[PDB]
Amino acid sequence: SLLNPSNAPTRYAERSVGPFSLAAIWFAMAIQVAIFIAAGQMTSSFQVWQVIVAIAAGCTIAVILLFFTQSAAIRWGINFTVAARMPFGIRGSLIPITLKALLSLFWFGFQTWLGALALDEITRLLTGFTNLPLWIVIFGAIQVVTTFYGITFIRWMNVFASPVLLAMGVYMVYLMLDGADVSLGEVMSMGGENPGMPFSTAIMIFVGGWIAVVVSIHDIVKECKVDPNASREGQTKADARYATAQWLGMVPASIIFGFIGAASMVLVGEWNPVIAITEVVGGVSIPMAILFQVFVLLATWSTNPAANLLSPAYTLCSTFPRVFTFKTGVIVSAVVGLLMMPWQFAGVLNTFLNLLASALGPLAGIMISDYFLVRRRRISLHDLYRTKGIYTYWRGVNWVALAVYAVALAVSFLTPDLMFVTGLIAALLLHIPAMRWVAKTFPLFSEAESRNEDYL
Ligand SMILES: O=C1NC(=O)[C@H](Cc2c[nH]c3ccccc23)N1
Ligand code: NA
Repeated sequence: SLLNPSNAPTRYAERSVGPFSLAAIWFAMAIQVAIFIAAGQMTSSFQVWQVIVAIAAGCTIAVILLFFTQSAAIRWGINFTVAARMPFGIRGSLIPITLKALLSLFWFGFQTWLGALALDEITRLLTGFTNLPLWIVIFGAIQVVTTFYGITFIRWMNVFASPVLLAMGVYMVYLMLDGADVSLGEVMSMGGENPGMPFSTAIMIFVGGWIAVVVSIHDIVKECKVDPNASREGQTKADARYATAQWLGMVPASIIFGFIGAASMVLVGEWNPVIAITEVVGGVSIPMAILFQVFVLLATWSTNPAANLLSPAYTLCSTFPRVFTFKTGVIVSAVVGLLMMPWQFAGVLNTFLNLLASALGPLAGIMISDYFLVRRRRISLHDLYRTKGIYTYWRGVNWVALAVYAVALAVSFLTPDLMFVTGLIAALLLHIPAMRWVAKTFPLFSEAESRNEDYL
């Protein structure tokens, strides 16, 4: 048996996130340094308005993906890590999940770094003392302790950060434009003086940004509010209402701040607004500096925990259920995370983001397909928490599913600028015959699936 209180499905009465709250989480979750860089570097290949469009487009495909990847977690309250057990093995799932927990972990140490940079700047702008690693640890630690409070903290922290972050951001655009004596419309076409990159791969970069979160949203949305006595059409509007809430959360947030990163690049040659505003205005007071850094910190805190630390936590406490608990998995994830020292990753994000999409495109495709197409939303919680059942396949691993992943990954390389969308579509479609084959050896349903409601 693999069940423990932390890795257990989330009971209807325990659920706490409705549609407004999820929008309020996503809005603050999208406001984070990294998109300055991405949208900034994009000004190299396109002008600002197109970048904004590549952002809105990439945001929209992500949401279309969310509508599907979130449906089982909302309805059944389950983990990502737990949910992967279905198509891949009970243990075989650990392979893609380890890939993904690693990715997830990589982002955590990265943003902790950016956060640390911020706190260290506030202090050295007061005390001149400029030790970074200590502020690294201290921040990693603080996140761990606020993450102990799971989604309860996340949800309260993001509702108050959101408008503040929204305001700090709208202010930023006024200060730049003003101090440079430029209208909004003028800046809207200042970029793109070195074309070469296709616009599709631009969209693919901003999708590649959130692919990890989208593919494992479970860990957030297993906390969402559901009415168990809906219907097919009421369950679908529920899905659509949530997906819509995520759209209104990540789009308007990441457009304003994507634009800020782009504007910085194009006005002054740097994606970082500290520099761009400092120059254009010719220095700023120590308060107003400290301020900016308070922003960065507030913008990191609203993204890192929820987006980067939750899912490996749940991976530990759900694979080693008597060894780890949520809180302990949080401690082990933030330590490994920082010990990956990701701040030394050479290159630029864009290509990394191009890496992230074509690497998880089939994973999202296989999960959407197994649950929606193969099984028809008809799942067995019982067997998900037991070493030997209908999801055990060949001694814990479903090799045919690991094959479909490879194959789809291959075909993906035949269309480099759309890698992700072919690999998703390929994995999606192949899972069907592959699964109609595996179904001749192993059963797709179980009697114990009638105990589903016992869990809830
Ligand atoms: O899956 C992810 N977890 C993270 O922290 C990053 C977030 C992230 C990094 N770069 C971006 C550019 C645009 C939008 C989001 C991002 N991606
Ligand atoms: Na944030």
